[PDB]
Amino acid sequence: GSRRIFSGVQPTSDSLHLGNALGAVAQWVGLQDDHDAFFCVVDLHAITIPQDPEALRRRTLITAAQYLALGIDPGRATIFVQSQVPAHTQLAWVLGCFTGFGQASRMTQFKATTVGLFTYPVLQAADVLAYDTELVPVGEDQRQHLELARDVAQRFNSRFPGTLVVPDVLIPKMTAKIYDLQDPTSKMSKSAGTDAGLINLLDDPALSAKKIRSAVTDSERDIRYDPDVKPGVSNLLNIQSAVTGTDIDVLVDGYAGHGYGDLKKDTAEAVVEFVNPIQARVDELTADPAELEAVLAAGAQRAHDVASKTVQRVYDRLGFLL
Amino acid sequence: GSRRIFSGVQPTSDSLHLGNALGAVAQWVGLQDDHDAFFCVVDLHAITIPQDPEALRRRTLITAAQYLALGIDPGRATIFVQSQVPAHTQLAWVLGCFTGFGQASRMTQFKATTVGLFTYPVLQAADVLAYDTELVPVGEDQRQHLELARDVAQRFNSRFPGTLVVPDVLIPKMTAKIYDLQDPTSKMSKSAGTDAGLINLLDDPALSAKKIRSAVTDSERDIRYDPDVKPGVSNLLNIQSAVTGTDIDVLVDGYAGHGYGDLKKDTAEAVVEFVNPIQARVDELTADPAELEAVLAAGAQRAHDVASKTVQRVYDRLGFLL
Ligand SMILES: Nc1ncnc2c1ncn2[C@@H]1O[C@H](COP(=O)(O)OP(=O)(O)OP(=O)(O)O)[C@@H](O)[C@H]1O
Ligand SMILES: Nc1ncnc2c1ncn2[C@@H]1O[C@H](COP(=O)(O)OP(=O)(O)OP(=O)(O)O)[C@@H](O)[C@H]1O
Ligand SMILES: CNC1=NC(=O)[C@H]([C@H](C)c2c[nH]c3cccc(Cl)c23)O1
Ligand SMILES: CNC1=NC(=O)[C@H]([C@H](C)c2c[nH]c3cccc(Cl)c23)O1
Ligand SMILES: [Mg+2]
Ligand SMILES: [Mg+2]
Repeated sequence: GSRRIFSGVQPTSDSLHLGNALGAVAQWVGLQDDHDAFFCVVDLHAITIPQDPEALRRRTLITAAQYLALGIDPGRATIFVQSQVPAHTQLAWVLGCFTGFGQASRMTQFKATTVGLFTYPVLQAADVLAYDTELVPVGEDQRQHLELARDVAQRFNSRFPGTLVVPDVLIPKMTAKIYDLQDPTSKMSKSAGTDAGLINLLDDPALSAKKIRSAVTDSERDIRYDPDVKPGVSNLLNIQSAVTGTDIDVLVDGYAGHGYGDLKKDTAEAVVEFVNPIQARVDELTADPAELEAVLAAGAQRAHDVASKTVQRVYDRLGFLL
Repeated sequence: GSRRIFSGVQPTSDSLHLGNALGAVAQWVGLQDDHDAFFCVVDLHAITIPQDPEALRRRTLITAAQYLALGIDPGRATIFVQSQVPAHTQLAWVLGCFTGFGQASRMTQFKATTVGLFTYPVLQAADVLAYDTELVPVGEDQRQHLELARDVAQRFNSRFPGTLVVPDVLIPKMTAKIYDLQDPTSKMSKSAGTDAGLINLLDDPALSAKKIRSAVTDSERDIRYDPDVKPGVSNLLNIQSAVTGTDIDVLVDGYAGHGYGDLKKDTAEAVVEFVNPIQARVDELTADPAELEAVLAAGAQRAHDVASKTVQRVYDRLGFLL
């Protein structure tokens, strides 16, 4: 329970992309050694959009496998599937009763729609608050969601002091947003349309290298870090720095006198070396699922033990008959 | 599982009124002998409005006690508290993903707001659909809610054939709407403002008799059944017929030559005889709670055994990892 953290990714495709891996999971890996961590595959969130059932099940497992292959350690952290812990939807109903309609209407994605698309930020708040979470490591695109979660927790604690932990949001600087390679002002997302700007962890590594070589850059022939003036170039530097461990300024210094072909070739090569061991791990975890299944089953038990107590505390404060 | 029915009442006050008792529970009592029945105290719904916790717990028990005192038979039916069965909120989240935003926006109460006030019709659909319910006995004010429930079930079964039972709505004719005694065009409701037009089951019987004697009537000095021309008079006849078992036309025939004082005096007396045995039963169930508690605990177990299987069927169809 020391420095408890919570985070999750939707099983909405066959592969995470660099945004997920560098903007979220890489932070998780650094945090798990000294933080008590719950890492969730949020399959309940996935069905806000129609999902093919066979694919949804398959992608749930492969999202968890990508956690292990990115270095999440089941001996140090808990990995579980959202839908296996009923407390999430129980708390979501309670929190929705403390969430203003206008609050939810102002959320960016909503602001065709279903109730699920309207209320998922409330389920997201429940996902975090159910585990007495102290810190939430996400990318920048989640900031507005977790401000709602903090507001609703404080509004609830107003009525019922000390019931819910109010979580701090932990959003990195450099990898807060990995951008699409074909449109470097737009964040890398699973729905860019064409995925030529999208780098998937489990895609054929030469296809990813090819996409990096075609990355949009500028006209200045000057490798320097300036995301607002030089989006493409700064993104590439961000990617290379993130997958290598080399600081951006050390890279920019080494790139003095170099052109953009050298920047793309080096980033392509670094990414290829990044994803090759990931793909080998995921392949084995898919071919031999017993290991992954035991991890998720232990995770669910642990998650349930924690989450159910939070729900019973909340229910007791509200005055429900227990 | 034969002719399975489901219905519920909110624990939002210290007493049901005649609307609840005649428009809903009286139908339940007639149905329970040859229908497999689940009767629910829907405490999750109550918190869409802020509730005092001590009161909420106390009113949950007293709503269940009023079920027993109105004749619900724990040997023939299941009585349970909504919040004790997690399946309700699990299915509510799924169904919300199949509910149009405009669908929910068109609901009468919504059409100040919270997400809970916006989404409670979806939780109501889950309440019913979780038990493979074939028939839902409600008053007229619930018709639009249960049309949503039927639509969402059919929309879900469209994707996933045969997963959910589509319930038939069972709404009585005469007691579909018991009207307020001071405003006979408005339905008896817990929030009329002044409760001089509201007849509570557990109020002092002489206070209720006094309210009936002050009931708004017309100017014609003619006792006949015509709800659109004679709202007050038709309501009184509806009430007397419902609490006595005497058909309306037999009563109207007996009232030939009589004035409205006779109608109010007879209805007051019939209601007093109705509520006196109810109050005696509820008093004992409040003073000695062991009986009620065992009923609700057995009910929760039974409800859970059924509802959890529905959720697992739904989850399997969606493609969740089980
Ligand atoms: N381009 C990105 N850069 C950095 N972090 C990202 C990026 N995209 C997503 N993330 C992070 O990944 C986590 C989970 O996001 P999610 O599962 O919604 O992935 P997504 O790529 O946004 O998928 P979708 O397009 O289906 O929403 C969040 O912490 C989010 O901030
Ligand atoms: N005036 C009425 N006449 C007939 N039936 C009624 C009346 N009011 C409520 N009912 C029935 O009672 C059941 C439960 O309703 P509910 O718990 O919402 O009571 P309510 O009186 O409407 O309380 P509230 O004012 O808090 O909504 C429903 O089946 C509803 O149709
Ligand atoms: C459509 N649903 C949806 N879109 C989002 O971006 C969020 C994310 C995926 C999320 C859910 N629960 C969490 C708990 C912690 C951190 C996060 Cl990032 C989440 O939910
Ligand atoms: C604010 N919430 C709310 N208002 C209503 O009128 C409905 C009712 C009380 C209800 C909930 N679940 C049910 C299952 C079956 C039948 C009924 Cl009547 C209900 O819910
Ligand atoms: Mg997203
Ligand atoms: Mg009502």
